[PDB]
Amino acid sequence: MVPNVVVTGLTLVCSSAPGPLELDLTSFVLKEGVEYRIAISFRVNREIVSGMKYIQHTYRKGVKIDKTDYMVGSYGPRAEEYEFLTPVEEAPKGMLARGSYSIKSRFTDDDKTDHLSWEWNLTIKKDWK
Repeated sequence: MVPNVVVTGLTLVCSSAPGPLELDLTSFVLKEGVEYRIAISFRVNREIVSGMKYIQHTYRKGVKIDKTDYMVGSYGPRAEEYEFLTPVEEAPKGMLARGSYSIKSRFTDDDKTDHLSWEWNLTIKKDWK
């Protein structure tokens, strides 16, 4: 009844952020300039999976401004959650860069299985809130 691969959540790991920045998958306000990583949480419940890939599409006011592909790897079943961390990023700074960005995220593997496709928003501001 439960799939082999289940994407559990997306988190923006950011020590500066005053509050949680978690998207349970079972908008995010980020202060310009701050460092952060994206953590995609998932479970492999039964079989081995190879070639896990994370694909992210960034849009701005409806237009694509970036496509990024990350290699997650190959994982085996296990009770505990797995966590993929993209490299450390820095939220852009500048009134020119402030605003909401639309993110089309996809978790896929060596089957091209749509383990999950979810969309979220990243809002950049001068200050937190």
